Amino acid sequence: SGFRKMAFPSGKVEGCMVQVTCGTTTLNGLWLDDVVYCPRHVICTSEDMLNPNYEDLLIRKSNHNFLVQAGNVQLRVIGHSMQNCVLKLKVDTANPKTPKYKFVRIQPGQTFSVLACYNGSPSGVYQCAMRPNFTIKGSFLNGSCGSVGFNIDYDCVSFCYMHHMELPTGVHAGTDLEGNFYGPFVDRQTAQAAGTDTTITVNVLAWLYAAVINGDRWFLNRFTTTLNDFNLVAMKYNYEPLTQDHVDILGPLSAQTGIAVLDMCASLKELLQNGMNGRTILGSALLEDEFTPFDVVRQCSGVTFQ
Amino acid sequence: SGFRKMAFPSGKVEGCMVQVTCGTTTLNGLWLDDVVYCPRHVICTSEDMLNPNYEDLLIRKSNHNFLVQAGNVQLRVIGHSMQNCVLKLKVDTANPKTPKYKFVRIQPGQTFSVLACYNGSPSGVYQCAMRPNFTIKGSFLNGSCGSVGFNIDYDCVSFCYMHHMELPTGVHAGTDLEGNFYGPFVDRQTAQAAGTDTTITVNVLAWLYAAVINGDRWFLNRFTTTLNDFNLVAMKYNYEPLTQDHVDILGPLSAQTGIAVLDMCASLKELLQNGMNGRTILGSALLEDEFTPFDVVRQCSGVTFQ
Ligand SMILES: *CCC(=O)N(c1cncc(Cl)c1)c1cccc(-c2cccc(Cl)c2)c1
Ligand SMILES: *CCC(=O)N(c1cncc(Cl)c1)c1cccc(-c2cccc(Cl)c2)c1
Repeated sequence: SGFRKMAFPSGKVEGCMVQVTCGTTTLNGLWLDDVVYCPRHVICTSEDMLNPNYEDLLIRKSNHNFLVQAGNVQLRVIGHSMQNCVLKLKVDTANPKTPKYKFVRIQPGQTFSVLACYNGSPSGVYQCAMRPNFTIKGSFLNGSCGSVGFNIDYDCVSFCYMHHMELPTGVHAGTDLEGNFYGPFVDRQTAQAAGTDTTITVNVLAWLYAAVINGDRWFLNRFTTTLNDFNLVAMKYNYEPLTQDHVDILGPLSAQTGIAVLDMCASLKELLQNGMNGRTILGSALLEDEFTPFDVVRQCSGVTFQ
Repeated sequence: SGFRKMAFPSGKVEGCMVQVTCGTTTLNGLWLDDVVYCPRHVICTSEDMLNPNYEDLLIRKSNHNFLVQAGNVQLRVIGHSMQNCVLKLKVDTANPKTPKYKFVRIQPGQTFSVLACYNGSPSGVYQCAMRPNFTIKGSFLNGSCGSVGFNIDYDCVSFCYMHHMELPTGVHAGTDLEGNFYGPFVDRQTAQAAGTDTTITVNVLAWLYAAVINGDRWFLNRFTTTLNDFNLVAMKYNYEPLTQDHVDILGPLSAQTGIAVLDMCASLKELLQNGMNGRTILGSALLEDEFTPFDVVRQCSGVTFQ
């Protein structure tokens, strides 16, 4: 037992991280087969980043303007192209550590692991959720651009996130690996800001089931509620609506604990209206919304990856 | 910015995990050079685990009684020996993925990353602290024995923990990699229990500095306190004493924030006596004690590992 904010093993992604340098700008790239992926604003200088025309900026570049370092070994760039907000650097060497992979775009509410890196060198790994406002509450310093987010399914890495920027509230914005931003953000220096967020209701319910599996039961109660009447309370507390599909997804967890989904909704309702009254759930004094039903089943049942 | 519970990249340890089987017992082993390390109770059956004589049990075993699986490849055991509570299985093949490593024993209060595994297959990675009572609040299911904890310093893996067992409160006990238990626990099935814990004061202070670095300042105040007078309050709230050495270790963080250590102690005093009053610090409604001063400096400054 126990319940932790658990990341996927990072090895398969570590073998893909490289350093990309263009001018005085250095950031991280992702090396898969003979292509290196990185944020396109690598080609921008300080004054370029104000209001850039990336097509003009890139045509002015040569292959030799891009230095790629894989460890202490240099990769020769033989081609380059722009795909939306990412660069694709064609290198003469295919990465022998290329795992089986996919490029997938995730939904707000879904989680992933982030391998934070600097200068192509992995620093740490942690678990994040895509917020409803399409930001992530990451941990990123200067130089972390090009760090990627991902999930692993058996042996296949599904890349879902490339880090680009920090917004003024200290949260982070980026793209999928096709270079399409998550949310209404651009790779220019404007006054863009996050905009209002909500709590991921289905994930909170998943975590309450995690707690019951792990022995926390004080918040349970005999009452029940209708889906409609729960959603009336959810809206009042800035929680997003619960759907019949969310109820279905919570089915296995319900059946394992013997607590009907709508019964857990009644408990969440009471926790929202009364607070937690000095008690804790899975070591938290707040309702936690960054574990999915998938995450709870994986951790409380024990699936591995090879 | 941002602040996450960050683990070390796990790749270097993933390449060392193997499956060890003896009879019907299967658990994880750590393969370094030509030795596989694993919990000695791998040789125990259900009835053996009651009150075992491990020396008697082991002399009854042959090399061929130990099946080691490194992926889909079998390692031939050519020797075996007991070192305290771990087994050392001599195999005919040295692990070509052996990183530079050390076997280190950590102190309560120190943190480490755990690579949870099942059947020699890594499942997830997360960050833990050695509690003052020598347990860890892990996340472990049946089959996780032999999973290891570790830190990484540039390129060298310092192994500090091998998982052995779960205690009745759902916390976890294990050994260092020389097989010496952390705390007063044994690898037999007795009524052993955790025993009373405390909060890691210096770590809470480190995290308050993390918060100030990251823009949370509401808990600051003009007052100060003496080290003695703070420790009088710490004892009352089950916090462990703060030493002059802890104050020294907090020096860099103090100097970076401009907040004297004893001034932060005054703030912690007020937070202990008044609570948090519906506010949060770094996304937490509790005082968090599982980041060290080292951890805060690493994450808020940005050190990598190669
Ligand atoms: C781009 C690399 C990077 O990691 N940057 C960064 C990311 N997270 C946190 C911090 Cl503190 C910095 C970064 C550095 C400078 C400027 C930007 C930027 C500005 C405007 C638009 C974009 Cl897409 C990026 C990012
Ligand atoms: C030993 C492998 C293992 O992982 N075990 C376990 C660990 N963490 C959590 C759980 Cl739920 C199980 C384990 C399984 C059965 C018995 C023990 C045990 C009992 C008494 C002494 C010891 Cl050293 C181990 C451990």
